[PDB]
Amino acid sequence: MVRGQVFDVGPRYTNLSYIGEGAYGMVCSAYDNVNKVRVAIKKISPFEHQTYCQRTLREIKILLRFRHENIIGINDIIRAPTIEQMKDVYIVQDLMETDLYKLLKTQHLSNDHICYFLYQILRGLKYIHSANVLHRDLKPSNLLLNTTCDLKICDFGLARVADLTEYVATRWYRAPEIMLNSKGYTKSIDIWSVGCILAEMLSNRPIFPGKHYLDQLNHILGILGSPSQEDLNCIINLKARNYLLSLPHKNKVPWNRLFPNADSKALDLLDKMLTFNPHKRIEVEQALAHPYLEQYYDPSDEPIAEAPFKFDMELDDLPKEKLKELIFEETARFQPG
Ligand SMILES: c1nc(NC2CCCCC2)c2nc[nH]c2n1
Repeated sequence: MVRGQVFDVGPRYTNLSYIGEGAYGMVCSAYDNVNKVRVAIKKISPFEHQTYCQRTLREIKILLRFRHENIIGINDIIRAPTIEQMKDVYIVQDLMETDLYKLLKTQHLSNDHICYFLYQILRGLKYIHSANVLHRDLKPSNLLLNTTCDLKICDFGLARVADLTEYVATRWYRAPEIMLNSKGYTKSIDIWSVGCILAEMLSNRPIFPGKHYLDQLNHILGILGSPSQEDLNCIINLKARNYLLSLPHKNKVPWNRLFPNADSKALDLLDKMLTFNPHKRIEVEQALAHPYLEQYYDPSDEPIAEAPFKFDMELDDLPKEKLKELIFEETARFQPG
């Protein structure tokens, strides 16, 4: 009953209004008759793809487990009373006003706003990393804003514990290690993404907007300069590594030439986030303690996870039928009664 597609969430949730498409599929706002407020509802239909089931379970378990101001929560989950009838899962979340993507398309951000948004992203990410989780897909459209400039990190479908080749909407925020298909990357890939986001807040345009695969790397090299053999220390394809090492030498472009109006402390931190070498890259607590964020940094007011997150049984090996059973179990607490 919206865009010709089924959206069965009533009677508690009424007055459906189309917002847009996932990621997972249709997203609507709806009136919550119990809580007298409008909410957001994501419809997910994953049970025919093994990887969609992984994404959905991951999403649900992680968001249900996390509790943090800067991370979206899950209010409610709708699905059929029997597992046989369960074809769709509806995830209810607080309605946010916008995301960083749309904001950056229309608005210029004061230095104070850039600084505070950055703080909130890193504050939330500090919690994430403290649960031994990598988000793996940080980008402006996954950063939601409310009316009072409160920022929440969203979409943990691609998140894994810190111990692909699939389609994603954009790769402009992936670390070089990810682009080069390395097998053994760390929390530092998330820091890279945040740096890309920082650059975009400073200029209102993506810093590394590649048109295609190899072009993405050329954009990176064209600004950071040629990487050293030491910078390329990840387990990566030999031929890819050789190709990269043989490209025309690029000199590092100074930050103040790309961002001639940016706070000089912001550019210093930016420099630390966008380092080619992952081991050289700044960590989340170090980034938080950078002079740029000094007016917000407060380790007594930056919660970490009660315990490192652990999928007690691994997910990528389960047949999609078993994943559906786990999804059924994880959502049963939201059923009446
Ligand atoms: C996706 N979109 C939303 N709202 C839109 C509204 C239009 C501007 C962009 C954000 C959401 N609110 C809570 N979770 C959401 N997931």
